[PDB]
Amino acid sequence: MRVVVIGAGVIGLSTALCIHERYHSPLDIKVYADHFTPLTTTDVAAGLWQPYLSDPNNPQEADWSQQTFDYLLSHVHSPNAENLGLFLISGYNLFHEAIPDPSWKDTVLGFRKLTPRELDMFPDYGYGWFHTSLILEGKNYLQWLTERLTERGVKFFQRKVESFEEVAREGADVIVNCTGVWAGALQRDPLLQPGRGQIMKVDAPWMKHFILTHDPERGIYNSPYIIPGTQTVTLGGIFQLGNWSELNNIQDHNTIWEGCCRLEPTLKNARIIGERTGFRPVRPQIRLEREQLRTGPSNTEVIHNYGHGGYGLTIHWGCALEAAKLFGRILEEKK
Amino acid sequence: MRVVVIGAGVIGLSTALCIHERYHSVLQPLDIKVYADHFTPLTTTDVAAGLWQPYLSNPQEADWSQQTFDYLLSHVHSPNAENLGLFLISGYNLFHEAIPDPSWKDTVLGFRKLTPRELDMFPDYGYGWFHTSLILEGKNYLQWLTERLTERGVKFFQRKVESFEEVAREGADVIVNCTGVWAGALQRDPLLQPGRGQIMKVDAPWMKHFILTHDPERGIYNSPYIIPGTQTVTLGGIFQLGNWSELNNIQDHNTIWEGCCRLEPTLKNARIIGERTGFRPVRPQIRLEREQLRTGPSNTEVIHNYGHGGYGLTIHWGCALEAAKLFGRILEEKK
Ligand SMILES: Cc1cc2nc3c(=O)[nH]c(=O)nc-3n(C[C@H](O)[C@H](O)[C@H](O)COP(=O)(O)OP(=O)(O)OC[C@H]3O[C@@H](n4cnc5c(N)ncnc54)[C@H](O)[C@@H]3O)c2cc1C
Ligand SMILES: Cc1cc2nc3c(=O)[nH]c(=O)nc-3n(C[C@H](O)[C@H](O)[C@H](O)COP(=O)(O)OP(=O)(O)OC[C@H]3O[C@@H](n4cnc5c(N)ncnc54)[C@H](O)[C@@H]3O)c2cc1C
Ligand code: NA
Repeated sequence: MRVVVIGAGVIGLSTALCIHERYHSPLDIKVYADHFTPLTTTDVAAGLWQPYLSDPNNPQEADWSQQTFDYLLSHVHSPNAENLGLFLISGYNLFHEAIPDPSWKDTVLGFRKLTPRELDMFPDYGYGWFHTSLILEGKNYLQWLTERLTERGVKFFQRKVESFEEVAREGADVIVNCTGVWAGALQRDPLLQPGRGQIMKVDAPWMKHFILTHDPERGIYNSPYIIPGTQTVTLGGIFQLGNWSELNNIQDHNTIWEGCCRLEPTLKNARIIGERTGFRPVRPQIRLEREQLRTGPSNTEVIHNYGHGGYGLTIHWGCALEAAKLFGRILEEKK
Repeated sequence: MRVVVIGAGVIGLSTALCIHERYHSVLQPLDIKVYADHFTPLTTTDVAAGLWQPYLSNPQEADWSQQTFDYLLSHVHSPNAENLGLFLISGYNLFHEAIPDPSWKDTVLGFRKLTPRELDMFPDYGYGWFHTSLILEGKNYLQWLTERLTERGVKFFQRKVESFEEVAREGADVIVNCTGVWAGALQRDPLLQPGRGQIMKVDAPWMKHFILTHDPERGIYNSPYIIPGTQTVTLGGIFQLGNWSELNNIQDHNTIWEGCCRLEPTLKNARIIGERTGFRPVRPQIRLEREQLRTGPSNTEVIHNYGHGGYGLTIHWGCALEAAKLFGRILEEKK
């Protein structure tokens, strides 16, 4: 059974790992990707576990997000959780209005509304939440997934796939399409578009909480947020639909710094370390489904797993579990 | 009006500040001087991680603690918060059995019980709390107070005071005794005793919460605790009555490290940065009262402000205000 996983981001590596630990013994797993850690969108993410506020169009995604939290919760107190870049963090979600509770309110730990004395610390906001969640930094998690894969016999190849057929010609029986925001290059998807994001990494070691603000009229993550990592603090708040510019933007740089300093004036004493741009694979819902390749002399099974938007880290494991369930359905039908 | 404050820890400097801001105008001149054998970072105040949390049990002590928190909380987003060494932090208080709520439950931010899913992360404990408090790092706060004092004309002097009388003979009208655990060298106090504590400073920046454990089998502050500072994380849990050893010892280092690693297994990847020993000024209650000096030819009143145990940072401001009131009493009896 010969399988090719395209994509070395959090989605491709976790799917390759998750499929391997369920369906090996003898599985031939190969990972094709043209960029690896540190040069993926997964490495640009702060890694805060938090799905979108509104309910997902696919209610299964709330299940996938809950399965990812429980899986990461089973790692947090293991002695090597820092090798995963995983740790607990509590923080604030700030609003100008009483947004309804999110679907993940019982998934995170200790979800509650903010008290007036807490809201008095943020004069520009009149409502919000407090809860405890997790951070999973891509740079560490992708490296962890890699050696978990390599020590299992999984081989990696740096190469740009031009088409599913080219891989099908080489004899792949299953193609796992985990190409993120670039899935349209292999199969047109007018529902897939980039959510361009720019972030800033600063040295602010006194920041122990995440702080996320929301103006839903401006769009999700078009409002300042502050997310402490393991080494530095991530400043952000830019979500640009349809923008493919990978270069850092000067107005976006000012927008991040302005907004975050207004939110947390202590950041005026912070040292800027770096600045990065990434593309969220935006889709009305995640494409997680099986598909027959209707092109070429062979019918090759494709498991799609892309379009995770701004919550790929948040949801990757449940999606990997679902893709593994589809792989098994293929393995049974092929007999 | 000559005043000599003995001690440059949090009690002496805050008392000297409170006395000046309250009686500077009505007394021209008000000559305040601070005598101290040692200054930050060589005071007991500098060994403390600086977490605000009073004892778990004199009912004025609850008020002085709450006054301190409200005064510190009003500075959280101020431009000087980094100069003060102040920042917010949430964390866990863990118990082996159910315990009633503390008196200060409404002073901190978002106090609540731990949920079953949270308590599952700490198998050694079946009950606990979660809330948001403050850390005031003495290494910064003592420098901040010193600067506020010097700009108000308060002069500092490095000297070991041998007796109250030596300072009285030099013309001091009021002596504020803020000598902490060493107050007994100036006047025998069989109620004051050293509470020796050894701590560990480690580089574990993924730790965003404090964790305090409570073990009646081991004693108060003799159970592991984890308190993240700005640059390092304090590992502690040592309370030894009557031990005057100022050196770190290996057995106490092991007790802390093993205890904290059992509580938080990720610490096995932390770099130990440093290790300090301090002596809590243990007393059944704070000595905060006036006394006429019955030694030497001079008419000098002593204001005692010592014996704050393991909560001096937590309570320092309320005590400083009360000491300023006692100073006002002395002024009223001089007329
Ligand atoms: C600024 C920003 C902040 C974010 N913060 C968070 C956060 O806090 N929490 C969260 O959960 N999510 C967050 N996200 C979202 C998260 O980054 C993504 O949802 C997630 O990384 C998507 O993973 P992926 O593997 O599908 O995409 P990618 O990580 O981009 O992986 C795509 C992979 O496919 C490969 N590939 C693509 N096309 C081809 C081809 N033709 N041939 C070969 N290889 C190919 C690429 O080389 C790459 O290895 C953030 C995103 C941005 C932009
Ligand atoms: C390990 C540890 C952890 C702690 N953690 C916390 C915590 O998280 N939160 C909290 O609120 N509290 C904490 N504490 C308690 C806190 O450190 C003390 O209660 C507080 O620092 C006492 O303040 P002080 O100014 O009286 O003593 P000090 O800070 O020791 O100041 C005494 C001063 O008097 C001077 N002095 C003494 N004798 C003389 C003399 N004869 N002549 C001249 N100068 C003299 C000294 O040189 C020094 O300047 C902790 C204590 C320890 C040991
Ligand atoms: Na438990």
